[PDB]
Amino acid sequence: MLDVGDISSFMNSDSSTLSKTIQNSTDSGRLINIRLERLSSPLDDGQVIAMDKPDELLLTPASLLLPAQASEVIRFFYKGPADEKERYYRIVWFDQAARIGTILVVAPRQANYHFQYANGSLTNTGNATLRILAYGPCLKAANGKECKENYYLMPGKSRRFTRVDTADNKGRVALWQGDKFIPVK
Repeated sequence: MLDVGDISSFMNSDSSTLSKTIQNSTDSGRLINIRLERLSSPLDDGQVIAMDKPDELLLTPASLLLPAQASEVIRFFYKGPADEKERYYRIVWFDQAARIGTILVVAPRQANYHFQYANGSLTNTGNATLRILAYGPCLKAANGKECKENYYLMPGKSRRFTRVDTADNKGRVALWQGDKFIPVK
């Protein structure tokens, strides 16, 4: 396949622009087209919805010839409202030596980051998605000597960790509020 970088990218509230590097690691050059769709949500039961205006989210370049064993920067620009709402977009990449879909999250310009860790459950009690993670011993020793989990936690949703043993005092929880890393436990 083609290397697009992160499968979900985050434009945090102090930022309206973002770059992704794409690498073509094969002998062939490639004809890439790139397209954007807003989404009701980033989840599987989400659906494409309309941008309020066609300059809400723009990228360059939308077409390029990427030669063999070479990389290029694609830039993304947000010009929609600066409000308390988080927005979700799909980046659709067409590849010719494959149609791959990745996620862009525009965190609310008016961010209110909050969370609760109670009874082993993380709950997002703010208005912007959190990137949550645990690391430490495994719950089922069938899974091995070290365990980690990584998830996106949308506003209002909860998550228990199911691989890492967070009840053991060597099990750790932390999360990202935009660009700030917060040691939860």
